[PDB]
Amino acid sequence: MTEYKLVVVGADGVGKSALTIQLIQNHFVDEYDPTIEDSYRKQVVIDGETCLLDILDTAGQEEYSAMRDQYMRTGEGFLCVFAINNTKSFEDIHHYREQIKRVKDSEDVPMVLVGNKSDLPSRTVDTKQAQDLARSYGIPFIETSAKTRQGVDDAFYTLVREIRKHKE
Ligand SMILES: CCN(c1nc(OC[C@@]23CCCN2C[C@H](F)C3)nc2c(F)c(-c3ccc(F)c4sc(N)c(C#N)c34)c(C(F)(F)F)cc12)[C@H]1CCN(C(=O)OC)C1
Ligand SMILES: Nc1nc2c(ncn2[C@@H]2O[C@H](COP(=O)(O)OP(=O)(O)NP(=O)(O)O)[C@@H](O)[C@H]2O)c(=O)[nH]1
Ligand SMILES: [Mg+2]
Ligand SMILES: [Mg+2]
Repeated sequence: MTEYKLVVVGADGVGKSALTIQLIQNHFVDEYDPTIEDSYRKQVVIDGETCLLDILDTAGQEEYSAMRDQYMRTGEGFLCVFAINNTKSFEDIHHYREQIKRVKDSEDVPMVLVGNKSDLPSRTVDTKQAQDLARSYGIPFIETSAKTRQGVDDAFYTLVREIRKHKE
């Protein structure tokens, strides 16, 4: 069965775990879920083909050891997540993309820009800002709510379709 190794990255508190848990377990994150780094797995059907998603929900310390670089190099595609009410999380996106490009030694890595928490009303990053940044990188922008499930499948499946083609 075809396996896709997806990696979810972004600032503290943006909803990396919530997006992953919603995709895999069909509900929202809570006070009992893992806050150490962990991986999830689920067999799904995308465009009529069965495949297995292996999702790395990142956590822990920021560090640039050879081991950490090499480990991240193994991810096949990245969701770069910010929260639409957290401008600093959005301004950090360039940092995550820079590290992905550095370890993959390539500008052509499957990636999706995810603006999470779209259910909130108090938005401080507007859609045009996020679209502009996504267009500057040549990556899709998908607005999500891990709480209501809006956009969640589209975000992960878009990343899969990018990897699937990139492998062909
Ligand atoms: C989980 C750890 N984490 C991470 N924080 C940061 O930066 C946090 C901020 C705020 C402080 C100063 N620093 C710089 C900037 F200002 C933003 N960068 C991270 C990062 F670049 C990666 C990464 C991604 C893709 C890759 F190819 C590689 S390769 C490699 N060696 C990586 C590393 N490390 C890495 C990862 C990883 F690996 F999990 F995906 C996690 C990162 C937490 C630390 C506390 N955090 C926070 O938001 O505090 C406010 C977030
Ligand atoms: N309103 C709203 N809150 C969300 C959403 N996703 C996550 N949150 C909230 O944001 C906080 C962090 O969510 P979590 O998924 O743990 O974020 P994380 O990016 O995994 N944080 P960490 O880097 O510490 O592991 C929690 O209070 C959670 O309820 C969302 O779509 N909508
Ligand atoms: Mg945290
Ligand atoms: Mg988390």
